[PDB]
Amino acid sequence: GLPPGPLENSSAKLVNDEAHPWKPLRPGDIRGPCPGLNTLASHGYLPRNGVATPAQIINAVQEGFNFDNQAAIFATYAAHLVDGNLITDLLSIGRKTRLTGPDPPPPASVGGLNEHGTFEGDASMTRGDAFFGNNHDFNETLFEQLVDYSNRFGGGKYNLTVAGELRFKRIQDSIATNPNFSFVDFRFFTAYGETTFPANLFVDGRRDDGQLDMDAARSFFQFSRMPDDFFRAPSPRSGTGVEVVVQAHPMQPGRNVGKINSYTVDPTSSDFSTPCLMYEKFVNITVKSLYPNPTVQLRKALNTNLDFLFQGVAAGCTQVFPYGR
Ligand code: HEM
Ligand SMILES: *[C@@H]1O[C@H](CO)[C@@H](O)[C@H](O)[C@H]1NC(C)=O
Ligand SMILES: *[C@@H]1O[C@H](CO)[C@@H](O)[C@H](O)[C@H]1NC(C)=O
Ligand SMILES: *[C@@H]1O[C@H](CO)[C@@H](O)[C@H](O)[C@H]1NC(C)=O
Ligand SMILES: *[C@@H]1O[C@H](CO)[C@@H](O)[C@H](O)[C@H]1NC(C)=O
Ligand SMILES: *[C@@H]1O[C@H](CO)[C@@H](O)[C@H](O)[C@H]1NC(C)=O
Ligand SMILES: c1ccc2ccccc2c1
Ligand SMILES: [Cl-]
Ligand SMILES: [Mg+2]
Repeated sequence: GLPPGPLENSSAKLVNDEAHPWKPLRPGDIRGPCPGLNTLASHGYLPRNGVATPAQIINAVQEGFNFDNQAAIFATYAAHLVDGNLITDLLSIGRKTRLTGPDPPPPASVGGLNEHGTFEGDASMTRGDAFFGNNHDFNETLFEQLVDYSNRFGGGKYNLTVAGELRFKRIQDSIATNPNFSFVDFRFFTAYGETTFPANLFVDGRRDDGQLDMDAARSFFQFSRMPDDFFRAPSPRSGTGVEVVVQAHPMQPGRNVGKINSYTVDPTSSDFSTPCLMYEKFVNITVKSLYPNPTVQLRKALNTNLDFLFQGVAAGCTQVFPYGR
C-alpha cells in the first residue's frame, strides 16, 4: 500500500483511551528493541502480536505518538527493506518469525528488528549490545544508569542534557568492553536521534516540556505501557534537539577493530556533514548486498519500497537506483 500522509489533526489528545488499552503479552506476541513500536503494539495501535505492514507502522507512530510523517516514512521503509518481507509486506518489530511468510533467498535474512547490524545496533540506552548476548530485551542495569544520569544531569528527569551525557557514556562503555563495537553509517545517525525520542515523544503532550519522569520512562521502556491518561505530543516531531546531544560530546563514526579500546575512525562512513551519503550507502551497499540479484517479483517490490524510502529523505538528495528505473 501507499505510505500514509501526515495527520489531518495533529493536536495533543488522549491516546491511552478505551479503544487502545494496554494488554499483557500472549504466547507468540513479539516485542523488540524499540520502546515506541512495542508500546503501540501493546496498546493495539499495531497488531498486538508485533507483526505489521509498513502502512500500519506509519499510521501507528503518527496516531499514537505524533511522530512526524517524513521521519516515519524513512525509518519504516528502511527497517522494512533490511528486516521485513518485501513480498508479503510484513515486518516483525522483534525476533525473526515465520509469521512474515516465505523467506527470500539469502543473503537476505528477514530477521525482524532484532537483526543486529541492519537497523538495530550498538550503544543503545536500555538494551545491551548484541555481542553481550541480547540486543532487544529491556535491561534493568542499563535503565538504572539512565535513572542515575537523569538524577545527575536532569534534576531527576530525562531531558536533552541527560541524553547528551548518556549517549556518550554508552559509546565509551561499548568501546571499553565490546571488541566488535560498530558505530558507523546508519547506526551513527539513529543512535543520536533515538536519544531525543523519550524527551520529545514520551512526555505527556499537555506539558511537552522535554522533561520525562522516571515512572513514565520505566512504563514505556520496560512495560511498553503508556501512563494512565497519557496525551500524545501536541504537534508532529521526531528528533528535534539532536544538535544538543551531539554538541555535548561530538564523535566521529568508527568501530573497534576486534579488540577493546581500539576505536578506529572510518573515513568511508557518512557523518552529520554528509546526510545524503548515509542514504546512498544504505541503498547501494546495505539493501543491495541483501538482494544482489533479485528475481522478478522481488525486484519490483524492492523498487516500490525504495521509492517510498526516498519520500522520507530530506530534500536536497538525489535518488539512487540499484535495480534501474
Ligand atoms: C517509525 C518507525 C520506527 C521504527 C522502524 C523504529 C525502529 C527502532 C529500532 C530498530 C530501534 C533499535 C535501535 C537500537 O537501539 O539498537 C529503535 C530504538 C528506539 N526507538 Fe524506535 N522505531 C520507530 C519509531 C519510534 C517512535 C515513534 C518512538 C517513540 C515514540 C521510538 C523510540 C525509540 C527509542 C527511545 C529507542 C531507543 C531504545 C534504547 O536505546 O534503549 N521509536 N527503534
Ligand atoms: C482536533 O482534535 C482535537 C483533540 O482531539 C479537537 O479538540 C479539535 O477540535 C480538532 N480539530 C478539528 C479541526 O476538528
Ligand atoms: C560484529 O560486527 C559486524 C559488523 O562490523 C557484524 O556483521 C556482526 O553481526 C557483529 N556481531 C555482534 C555479535 O556484534
Ligand atoms: C544488562 O546490562 C548489564 C550491564 O551492561 C550486563 O552486565 C548484563 O549482563 C545485562 N543483562 C542482564 C540480564 O542483566
Ligand atoms: C535538564 O534538566 C536540568 C535540571 O533541571 C537543567 O539544568 C537542564 O537545563 C535541562 N536541559 C534541558 C535541555 O531541558
Ligand atoms: C550509488 O549508486 C549510484 C548508481 O546507481 C551512483 O550514482 C552513486 O554515486 C552511488 N553512491 C554511492 C555512495 O556509492
Ligand atoms: C530509530 C528509529 C526511528 C527513527 C526515525 C527517524 C530518525 C531516526 C530513527 C532512529
Ligand atoms: Cl508530519
Ligand atoms: Mg541496539
